[PDB]
Amino acid sequence: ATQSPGDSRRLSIQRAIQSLVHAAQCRNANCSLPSCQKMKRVVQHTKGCKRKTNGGCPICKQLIALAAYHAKHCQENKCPVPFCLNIKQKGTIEGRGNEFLSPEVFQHIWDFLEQPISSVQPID
Ligand SMILES: [Zn+2]
Ligand SMILES: [Zn+2]
Ligand SMILES: [Zn+2]
Repeated sequence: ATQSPGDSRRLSIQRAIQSLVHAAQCRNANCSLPSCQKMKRVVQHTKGCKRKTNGGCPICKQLIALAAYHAKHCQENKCPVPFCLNIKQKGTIEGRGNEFLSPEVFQHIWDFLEQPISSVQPID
């Protein structure tokens, strides 16, 4: 067509989700992963994101895309991702939430996770 659907986006997204999902459910002494320990820092961002009540930070605003992308395939009793857990309890539209897209900035979050040299200074 003029534009193709986001099917291959899965190969790009699932790579970022392997770390996110695992780190969300990483609450155990037996849990020992490399990417996990790094991901924990990103989890602290939403943990203290008071800005959500004012709008939301770039990380938070961006992560929602992935929460919903995982929710179509994560439909369980106690979903690992804390954001998708809310999607399940609100799965009443099954359209608006699911249908989400973000620009190349989506990749920038995973870059600073390892190289904190930007402070994601929000702008207009
Ligand atoms: Zn872990
Ligand atoms: Zn935030
Ligand atoms: Zn889930």
